[PDB]
Amino acid sequence: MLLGSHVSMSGKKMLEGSAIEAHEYGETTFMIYTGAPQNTRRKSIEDLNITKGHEVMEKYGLSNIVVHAPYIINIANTTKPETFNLGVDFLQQEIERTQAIGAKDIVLHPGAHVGAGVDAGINKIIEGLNEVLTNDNNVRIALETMAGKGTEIGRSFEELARIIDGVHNNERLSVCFDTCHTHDAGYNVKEDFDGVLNEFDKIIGVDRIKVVHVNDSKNDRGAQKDRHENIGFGYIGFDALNYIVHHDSFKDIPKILETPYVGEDKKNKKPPYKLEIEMLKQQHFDPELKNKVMQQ
Ligand SMILES: [Cl-]
Ligand SMILES: [Cl-]
Ligand SMILES: [Fe+3]
Ligand SMILES: [Fe+3]
Ligand SMILES: [Zn+2]
Repeated sequence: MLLGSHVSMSGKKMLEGSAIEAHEYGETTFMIYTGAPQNTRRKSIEDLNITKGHEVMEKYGLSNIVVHAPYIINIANTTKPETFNLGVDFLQQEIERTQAIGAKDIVLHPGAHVGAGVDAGINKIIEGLNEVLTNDNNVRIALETMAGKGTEIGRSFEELARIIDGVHNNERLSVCFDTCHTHDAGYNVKEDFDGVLNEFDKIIGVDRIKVVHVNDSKNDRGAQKDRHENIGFGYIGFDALNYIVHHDSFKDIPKILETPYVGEDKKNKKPPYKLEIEMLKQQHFDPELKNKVMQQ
């Protein structure tokens, strides 16, 4: 079972710290941003501490890690050239970092059209991806299924397929399947997941899902709000999420929790990943999970 969470990529330890944290939570895989999630400032590859991180990963049996590009990248923006241009440059540099880290996929939010419309946004994403995938590296870009909040592109499998069809080196593209996003966009992953996967298989191909994000939601299906909830405490629920985590179609695909910290106030928030992973390995909902995390 490849099951983990996002973990920190920070400090002098960088990737060594990410592997230590993943082991602390009982993880077998993990996902990192290569720096701050909300900006493009990055350290040199030497300072990412990769050699030491890999030794820790081999020590603790960690594999199949995932990189996530900062969520401020928007190569769908047709009216902010500096934003488009920066995203293109950043992603070319992120591919080089990820090749060094040893990840196979970079998760990327397709982008937001910010008023220009889906068609204009999708054409811009295709242009940007065609500028990025001119390296002959092997790293893939995993387009993330999106919730449909605001002007987000990627809220439907059809939008992803249009991006994929426009890209020249589209064999370098994959998909990251996020259970909260698909649910908030309107797909019935709670009660008809196999039906959702059948639709995905028709339109894209389930073999192209190279990362799964495992998140409950604070809102019911189709709310398009994108507010994650702890496993089993939201509108998707434990039975549905547990079914997805252990699903045969996702065998040997890293499954990555992005659930929220638990706490009384913002100064006492604690990570839930250790106990959510225990709960999912047991396949038994623990209604006390939040009370346990809040006092770990
Ligand atoms: Cl697995
Ligand atoms: Cl933007
Ligand atoms: Fe994401
Ligand atoms: Fe996600
Ligand atoms: Zn989200």
